[PDB]
Amino acid sequence: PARPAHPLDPLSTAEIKAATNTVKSYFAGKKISFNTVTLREPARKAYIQWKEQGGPLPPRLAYYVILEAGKPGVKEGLVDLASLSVIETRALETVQPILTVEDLCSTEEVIRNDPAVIEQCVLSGIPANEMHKVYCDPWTIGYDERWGTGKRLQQALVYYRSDEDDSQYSHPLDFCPIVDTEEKKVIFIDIPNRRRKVSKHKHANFYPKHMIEKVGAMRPEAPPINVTQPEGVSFKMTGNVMEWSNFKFHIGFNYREGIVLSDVSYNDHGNVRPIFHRISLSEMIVPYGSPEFPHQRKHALDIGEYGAGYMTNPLSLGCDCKGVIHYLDAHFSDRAGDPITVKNAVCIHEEDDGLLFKHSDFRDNFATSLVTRATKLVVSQIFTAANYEYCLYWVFMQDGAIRLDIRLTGILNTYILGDDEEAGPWGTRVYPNVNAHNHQHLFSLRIDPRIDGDGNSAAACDAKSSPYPLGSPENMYGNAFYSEKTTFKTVKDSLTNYESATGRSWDIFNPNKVNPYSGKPPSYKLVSTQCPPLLAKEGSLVAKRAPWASHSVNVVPYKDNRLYPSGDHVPQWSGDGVRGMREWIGDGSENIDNTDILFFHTFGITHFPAPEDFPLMPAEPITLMLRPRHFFTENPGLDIQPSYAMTTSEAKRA
Amino acid sequence: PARPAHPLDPLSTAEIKAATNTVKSYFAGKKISFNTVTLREPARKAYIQWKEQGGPLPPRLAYYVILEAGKPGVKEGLVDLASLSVIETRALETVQPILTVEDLCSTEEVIRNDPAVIEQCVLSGIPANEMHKVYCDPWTIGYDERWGTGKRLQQALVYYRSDEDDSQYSHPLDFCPIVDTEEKKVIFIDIPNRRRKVSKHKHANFYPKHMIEKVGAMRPEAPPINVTQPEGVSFKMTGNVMEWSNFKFHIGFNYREGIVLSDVSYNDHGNVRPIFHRISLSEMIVPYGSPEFPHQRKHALDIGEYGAGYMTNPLSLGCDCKGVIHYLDAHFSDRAGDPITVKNAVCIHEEDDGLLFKHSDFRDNFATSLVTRATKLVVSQIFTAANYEYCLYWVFMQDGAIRLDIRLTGILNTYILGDDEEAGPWGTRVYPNVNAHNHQHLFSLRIDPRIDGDGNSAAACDAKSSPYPLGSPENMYGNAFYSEKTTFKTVKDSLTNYESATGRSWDIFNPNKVNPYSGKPPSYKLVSTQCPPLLAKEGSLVAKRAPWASHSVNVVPYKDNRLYPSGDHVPQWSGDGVRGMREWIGDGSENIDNTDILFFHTFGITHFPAPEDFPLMPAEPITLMLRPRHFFTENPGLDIQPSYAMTTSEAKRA
Ligand SMILES: [Cu+2]
Ligand SMILES: [Cu+2]
Repeated sequence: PARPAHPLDPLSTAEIKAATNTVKSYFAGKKISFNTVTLREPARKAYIQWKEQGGPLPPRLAYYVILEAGKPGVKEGLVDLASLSVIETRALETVQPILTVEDLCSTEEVIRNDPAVIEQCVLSGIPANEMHKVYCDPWTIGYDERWGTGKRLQQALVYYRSDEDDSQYSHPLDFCPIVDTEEKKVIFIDIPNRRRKVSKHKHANFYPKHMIEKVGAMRPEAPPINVTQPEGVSFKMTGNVMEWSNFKFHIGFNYREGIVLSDVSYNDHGNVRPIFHRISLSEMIVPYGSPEFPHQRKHALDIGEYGAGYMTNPLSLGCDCKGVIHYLDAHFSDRAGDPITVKNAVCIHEEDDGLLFKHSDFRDNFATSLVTRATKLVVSQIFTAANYEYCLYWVFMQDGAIRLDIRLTGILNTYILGDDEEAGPWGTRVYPNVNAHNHQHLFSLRIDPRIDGDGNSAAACDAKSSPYPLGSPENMYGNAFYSEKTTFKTVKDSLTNYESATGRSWDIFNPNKVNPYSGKPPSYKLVSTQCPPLLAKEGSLVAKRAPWASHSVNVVPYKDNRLYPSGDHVPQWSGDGVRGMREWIGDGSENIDNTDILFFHTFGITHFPAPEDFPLMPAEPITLMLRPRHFFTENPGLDIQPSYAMTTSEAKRA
Repeated sequence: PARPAHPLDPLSTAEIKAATNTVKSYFAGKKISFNTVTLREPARKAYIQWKEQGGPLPPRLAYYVILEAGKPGVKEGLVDLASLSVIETRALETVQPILTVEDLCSTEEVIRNDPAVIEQCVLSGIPANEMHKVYCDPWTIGYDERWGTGKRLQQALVYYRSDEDDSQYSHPLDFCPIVDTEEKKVIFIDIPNRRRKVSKHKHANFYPKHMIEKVGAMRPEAPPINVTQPEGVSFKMTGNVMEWSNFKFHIGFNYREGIVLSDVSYNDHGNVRPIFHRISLSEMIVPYGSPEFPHQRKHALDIGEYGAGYMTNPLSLGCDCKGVIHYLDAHFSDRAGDPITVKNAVCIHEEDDGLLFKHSDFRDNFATSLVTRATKLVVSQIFTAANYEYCLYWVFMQDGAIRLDIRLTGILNTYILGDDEEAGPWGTRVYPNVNAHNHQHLFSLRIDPRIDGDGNSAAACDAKSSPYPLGSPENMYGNAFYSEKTTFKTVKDSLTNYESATGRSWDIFNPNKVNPYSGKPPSYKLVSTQCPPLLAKEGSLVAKRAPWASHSVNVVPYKDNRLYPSGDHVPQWSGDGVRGMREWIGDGSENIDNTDILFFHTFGITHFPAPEDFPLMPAEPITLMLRPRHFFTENPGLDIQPSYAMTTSEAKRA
C-alpha cells in the first residue's frame, strides 16, 4: 500500500478498503458484513521507541469486527496492511457489538410494517393507515435478562408526528417494541398495564414558523458580531500534527471515542517536555432514574454502544464553528466494507479567551500596568445520539493548562404521562402528557500520562486544617492549614471520589523529578468538581455494566489495548464477569506508584428536567481542567507580548 | 442639587459636594475629614411602592463617615439632599472605618523616615542611605489584640526594589512595622526570632525588557483576532438602566461593593416578571494559613476594609475590555469632601458565547437541523488590592440565566524564606528565598430576591437514590433516584454547605405560584460548586470576624441596611459581639419561608501557590450561576433567530 507519515493517523479510505478486501478473501465464500474497521494503534513502547530512540516504524494495523449471517455474536481480529493478510482472529459467540448507523436506520421501517406494532398503534388511537406518522428512536436494548446476548436486539422508543416537521418528543407512545437487528423482525412488545393513548395536544415545536404561530413573531435579527483573522492563524498543522503556543500533539479520530489527542508535549524554551501520551473520552453512561418497567433499560453507554465518531455531525453546514477554521474528515467502513466519509467531523480554531494575567501598581494610580490577553486553541466535535446533542471542546491554553468543555443540548428523552398521572418523583411534567425522567450523564475521561517523561504516579490532594487545636503553640490563632497529599501505592488506593469537604483535586506527577524552586515533583493537577456519585445502587445493572462510574478516579497499570472500561463489546453485556475496568482493577493490589499508569476520571451531571429544557434544551455546561503545578519554574506565558504595558519609569516620562 | 433620573443612581459629583458642604457646616470649627460619602439607597418597600404603585418618591439621602482629629473612632450619618441638612448623626468611638486610597498612600513614606525601621533595614542588609528603595504594601492591621480599636492601625508588609521597575515581591523583608494611621507614626515593629537578611538573588521580573534578558526574546506578535459590531450593539442603556434580550435592570456602583445590580426583571412576551431586587458582592475574606506570628493578621476582608469601588481600575487603557464597549464612571469623596472620579470603572459589552442550542435529525443524515448561537451581556470591573487583581464579570444569558465569573490574577503575597528554611506545610517556595503562604479567597454573594414577585423561600436540593433496596418492587433494578428538596423554615435550617455527595444546589422560589406544566413553584436555582469549607477553626479570629464564611448558604429575614455581613465598620473588630451576619442570624428561630428574605452565599477557592503563579499569576477562574427552573413553561430563547434552520420538508426539496 501507501503508508501515512504518522503511525497515529486514522486509517485512510484506501487502507479501509485494503483491510476489508483482505477480510473478504480470508473468509472466502462466507456471507460476512462489516461492523468496525479501524486503526489498531501501535504499542505505546514501539511508538515511543520510534518517536525518540530511532526505533523501527511500527507496522500499520487495522482492527475489524464482522458479523456472519447465521453465526451468533461476532468475529474480530487484526489485518496487517503491508502484507494484506489476517494476522489474528477469533470468534466471540456471546457478545454483541456497537450499533452502526446502518444497523440503526432500518428499525423504523421494521416497526412501521410489523403487525403487532400496527395493532398497538391502533389501540393507542392512531389508524393503521397513518403508520407513516409513527416514528421511533432505535436504541440497543442495553440489557434485558429475557435474552442476554443470545439475539442482537434493539428497543424502539416510539413517537408520533402530526406533520413531518414536528418535533416528535411531545408525543411518545406507551409501548416498547423489541426488535431483532439481524432478522429485521419485531420479537416482543413491552406493554404497560395502564394503557395511555396518544396525546391530543398540539406538538411542542421550535422552528421559526412554529414559533411565529406560538408567540406571535420572532425577535428581530440581532446586529452581528464579526470575527476576522486578517493575517491568518497562529497555529500550524502538518497532517494531523498540531503546533500552537509551544504545545505539540497529534489529533486522531475514531468511530468510538471521536477525538483522540496523542503525544502531547510542551516546548519549554527549547526543552521539549512530554505531558500526555493519550487523552480521550473512553465511555459514557446516561442512567435514567425511573424504576418502572421497562425504563431500567435506559442507561445508554453512548460511546461503546453507538460511537462518538459514528454519531458525529458534519460541522460548518450550520453555524457550529464561527471564524477561521481548519477541518478534519472522518473515515469508516459500511456493512459492505466500503469506506464512508463524514466531512468536517472535527473543527480546529483559536479564539480570544479574555485575560491571561494583569497587574498594576496602586502607587502611581495604576499607571504602572501590564495586561496580557489569553488565546485558546479549541479542537471540537458535535455528536447526536438520537434525541441528545453532545458538544465536545478540547481546549489548550497559554498557561499550559488543558481543559475539556462539554455542552449538552438537543432534546429530552420523554415518555408518555396520563392526564391524571404524576411524573414525580422520578420525572418532570415538562408539557401536557409528557414525562421527562430524571437521569445522569456520566463520562469516563481516560488519561495515559507521561508527565515530563516516563514513570508516573497519582495522588489525592485534600485541604485540611492543622490537626493542632486553636490556642496551641503550633496553631495559636487556629488559622493554619495545608494540603494533604495521598500518593496511590496500589490500584485499590486510587479508587476515590471528589470530596467537597476537602476541595479534593488529583495530581498526576513524575516522582523521578523535582521542581528546583518548590522541591515538589512536576505535575498536572486535575481540577474537576462536576463529579456526581453514581446514584444507581451497588449491584444494579447500571453499576455492574459501568464499573468505572462508581468512583471519580480509577488508576490502573498501563497495558496495550486497555481503552474501553466497560469492555470491548458493550451492548447486552449483563455486567457479570471480569472485563474492562473490573479486569484492570483485579484484586486491587498491583503497583501504580512510579510506573506506566492509566487514570480514568468519571465526571458529568445529574439532570432533573424542567420546562425550560423543553421542547429543545439550552446548552448545559460541563468542564474539567488539567493544570501544570510545579511543572514550570514560573508563569510560562510571560514571553507572550502584552496587550498593554507601561513601567514605573515610562509612566514618569509620559 | 438636581435629583437623578432614577432613585438608585449613585450620588452625582454635585450631590457629593452638597453633602460634604452640609456636613462641614454641621461640624463647623471641628477638624473633620471624610472617609465615605455614598448613596443611602431607598428602603425596599419605598422603592417598590414608587416603582409599581404610584407611590411617594423616596428621599435622596447621602450616607457619610467622618473622622475628627484627636477623637477616637468615627462619626457617621445621613444628609437629606433636598433640604441640605443632617438628619441623623452618631459617634462610634470604638470602630475603625474602611481604608481609603488616601489613608493608605501615606504609610510608605512614614516607614521610610522612621529611625527604628531604618535600623531594621540596615540589620537586614539595606544601607540607611537607600531607604528610597524600600517599599511596603499598607494593609489594615486586620486585628491585633495588643491594640483593639484603640488606635487606627496599619501593618506594613515591607519589600525591596533594586530598581523602580522591579516587581518587589521576590524581595520581602523579615519584619513588620505597625503604623498609627492618624498620627502618621510607627508605634511598634514585629521582628522575628530568626532574622533573614534581604535576598541577594535577582528580582523575579515580568515586563518584556525583563523577559528579553531572562529568556532571550519575546514570542513574535501573534496574528490578530478582530471583533467588530458594524451595525451597533443590541443592548440599550437609558442612564444606568440596561435592557438586553428581555432583561431590564439598574447598574449601580459604590465605593465598597463596586457593581450593584438592582431591580432585575425579565420580559416574558409582555409579562414583565421580577427576578431580583438586588444582587452584589457584599464581603470577602482571604485567610492565610501560616500559624506563625504575625501572619495570623493576614485575612483581609477586601470589600469591607478597602472597597471594591475605591480599589477599582480605570478600564480603557489595558484593552481589558475588547469590542464595542459602554463605560460607566464612579464618583466618590476625597478626605477634604471633594468629589473624585474614576473614569471607565465599569465596562459593559456583549460577546459571543458559543451555542445556545442545537438539534439535528439522524433520519435525513442531519439535513433536518436547527442551530442558534448564544450572545452574553457582560458588566465587569477590575480591582487591585495591593498585590492581587480581581476581575469581576456579571453575565446575563439568553436562556435567562445569570452568572458571576471571577478571575484572580496579579501577584502572590510573599514573605521571606531563609536559605535553610522549609516553606511547607504552610507555604510554597516559589522562587529562592520567597515563601508564598497558603490562603483561601472567599466571597459573600448577597442576593435580595423577588422571584416572580414578592414572598420568596429557599431550599437545598440533594440528589438521592430511592430508599428502597435493589430487588424490591419499588426499585427492582436499583436505578431509581430523585431530588430531595428541603425548604428552609427558620434561619437555622438555611445554614448549609455545598455537598458533593448529593450534588447539592439551592432554590430560590415563589411558593405563591405554580408552573402550569410541572406543578413546581417558579425558581432560580443556585448552581455553585466552588464552595470551600472555612479551614480556620471555630473560635478563630478568621471565623469570628467572618461569621458568614463558615456556611456556603445563609438565609435571613430582609431588613433595610442589612448589607455587610461582617458589620458596617470592619477593620480592627475582634469578631466578638452581635453584629452583621451574627446579628441577623440571631437565635436562628425567625421565619424565612414565604417572606422577604436575603440569601448570602459563600464561595471561592483554596490556593496552594506553585511556581507557575510567580512572579505574576495566570488567571484562575471562579464561577456560579443562577438558572431559571420552572420559571418558564418552555425554553425562553426559542424566538431568537436561528443561525441555521432546515426543516424536514425543506430538506426533501433540494
Ligand atoms: Cu440530561
Ligand atoms: Cu490566591
